[PDB]
Amino acid sequence: KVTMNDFDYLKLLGKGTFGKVILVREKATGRYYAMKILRKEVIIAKDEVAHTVTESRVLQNTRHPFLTALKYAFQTHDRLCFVMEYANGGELFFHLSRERVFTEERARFYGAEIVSALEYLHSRDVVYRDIKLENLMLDKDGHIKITDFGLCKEGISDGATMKTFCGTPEYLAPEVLEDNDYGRAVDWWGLGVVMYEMMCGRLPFYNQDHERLFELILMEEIRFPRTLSPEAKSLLAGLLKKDPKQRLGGGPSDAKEVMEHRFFLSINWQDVVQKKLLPPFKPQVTSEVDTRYFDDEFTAQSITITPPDQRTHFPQFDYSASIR
Amino acid sequence: KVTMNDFDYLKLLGKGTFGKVILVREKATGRYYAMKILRKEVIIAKDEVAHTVTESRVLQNTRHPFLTALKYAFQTHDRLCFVMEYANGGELFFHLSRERVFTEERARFYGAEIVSALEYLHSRDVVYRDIKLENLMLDKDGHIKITDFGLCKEGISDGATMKTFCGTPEYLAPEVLEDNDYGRAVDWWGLGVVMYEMMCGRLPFYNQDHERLFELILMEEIRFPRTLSPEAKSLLAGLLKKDPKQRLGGGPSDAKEVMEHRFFLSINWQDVVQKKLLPPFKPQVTSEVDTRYFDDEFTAQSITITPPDQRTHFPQFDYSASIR
Ligand SMILES: CCn1c(-c2nonc2N)nc2c(C#CC(C)(C)O)ncc(OC[C@H]3CCCNC3)c21
Ligand SMILES: CCn1c(-c2nonc2N)nc2c(C#CC(C)(C)O)ncc(OC[C@H]3CCCNC3)c21
Repeated sequence: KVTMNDFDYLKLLGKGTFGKVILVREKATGRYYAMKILRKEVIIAKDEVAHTVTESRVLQNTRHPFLTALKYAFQTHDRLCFVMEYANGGELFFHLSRERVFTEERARFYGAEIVSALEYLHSRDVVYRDIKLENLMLDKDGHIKITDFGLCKEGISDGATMKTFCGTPEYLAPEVLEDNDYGRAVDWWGLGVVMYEMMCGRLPFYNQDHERLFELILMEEIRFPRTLSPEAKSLLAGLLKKDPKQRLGGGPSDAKEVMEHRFFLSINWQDVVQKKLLPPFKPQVTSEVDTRYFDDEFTAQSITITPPDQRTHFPQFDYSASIR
Repeated sequence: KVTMNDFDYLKLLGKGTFGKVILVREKATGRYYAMKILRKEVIIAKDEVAHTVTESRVLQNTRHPFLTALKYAFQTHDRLCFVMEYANGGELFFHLSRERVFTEERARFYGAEIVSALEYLHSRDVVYRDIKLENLMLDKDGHIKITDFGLCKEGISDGATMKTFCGTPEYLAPEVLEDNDYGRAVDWWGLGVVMYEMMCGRLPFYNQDHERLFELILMEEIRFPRTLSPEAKSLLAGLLKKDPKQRLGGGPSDAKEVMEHRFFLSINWQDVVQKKLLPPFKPQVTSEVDTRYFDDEFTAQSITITPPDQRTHFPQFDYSASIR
């Protein structure tokens, strides 16, 4: 049984209201991982139990080069811990914040890998629902690693629907901002937003006030830099079509519509999944504990245990990759 | 009732996440022993209660020249303590790390003594499950003393099976890396790995990542130095057969298959158990407190009590060798 003192706790990689993520060393092997630590108290209060159990359940059976691999899922009396692959290259958000914009070529590389992962998830009836730059990390070679599966939905095949109002506001599809249910096409909209950010250096829609933001998402016409290629303009127009039935990827062939798009004309899709495409950017990390692609805001902070206030057991948190 | 203050605490012999082992002097007699000290908090959190109770229960009834003898098992409000024979000669891991390789002759001596112990344990339906160089120590005369019985299973006769995924990764048998249950043949595989190490100066399989390691154990063909004897190659090929049914020692005659192997052609097995075989290496210790065959990393450290945070009683921890 895996416990807290099986790991050394080295650096804070990220923190939010959800909890915290820490660079750990596994004592027994000396190998480095990221550990997401969540307080059960917060999870229950927020009504996120089912979502968090689902996060473990999906990760236990997913295997794909561009999804983050789970090593352990374990828990204590007051905490839930995910031990997972450390994405040395950090978030795409980090890189785009520094570089401001990616070339169409570089965006195409990341985009092809995200499309590959979303095809795989959708084939297994999983809707990810949280595509954003913050959840798109890079491994040490510069390949995509999708992280944070805390808003996934299972059992969603072509035409099936979902009702939970969830996601990140700036990335929410217009149909989610309407009453009743929505389908898997929301993931393609999400790819639309991140592709737009990568090539245009800004969100297609933004206001600090969510009420204004959601009106923009529902109502505003997207704009493009004049210099963008016709097929990049076509790709983003198709992914960010407000009607999910008319959206690129929103038909019965799902990822195939996106894969066959003229923006990805140069891409051989079997090379993508086989990791044969060369990353344009290779993270220049020089050790296993190197956190240069993570914000100082987090890594400067000292690690500190929070004071707490019968069975408090969560299912799906006694998992090991060695055992299943 | 035996207590903590009945002993002087002299030198740290070894430490891990499990707990610590200290060289102690029994105040009343002035005799020296090793004391393994475990924290109940850690044992409970790790779900190792049954394993630790078993460790005491097995040691209370075992008697064989090459098994470490338990003097006392006792407990405090937050600790469990094993007082046992101090193996002055240290671990085989220590000696092999220094010398790099043993001659086939010296490997044969240690191998014979381990086989004798494993025969004895298996005859009493005990599977040891943790055969490794770290657990193979030497007494002051140079004879084998198996230590650390914390992964034993009782009641395992010929054909009976076990389900717990436990052991040390580098020493795990291939069948343990498959679903469902495994038999007592795991111990002969374990002997295989230690014999290989002794004669070939490396583990037959190694990778720092366990996922890679387990694939090697399941899939990789073992290699031998060209100079190894035909019967050494044969012994190792037989003990390290991936199929437990085809493995040397894996039949209904158990240790007899191994004892009758041509590598041990020179061995009289009754002389082995009667300790009439001369150790090739005699520990050159010059006093009862001499810890030259223990790593400085441990013995340089000062002895320190850890701060803690109703009945917390463990059964099988009221044992004395004078009383049963
Ligand atoms: C700290 C960033 N971060 C990371 C990693 N950081 O380095 N390698 C990582 N992997 N993993 C996560 C997960 C996760 C997960 C699973 C796979 C269990 O679903 N959820 C959330 C994360 O941040 C969220 C916020 C933290 C604050 C800054 N931006 C991102 C993760
Ligand atoms: C520190 C080494 N060590 C020793 C001895 N050291 O000198 N004489 C010993 N005996 N005994 C044990 C036991 C035990 C036991 C019973 C018989 C109660 O089952 N478990 C574990 C030990 O280390 C584990 C690790 C410690 C770190 C270095 N390598 C070995 C022992």
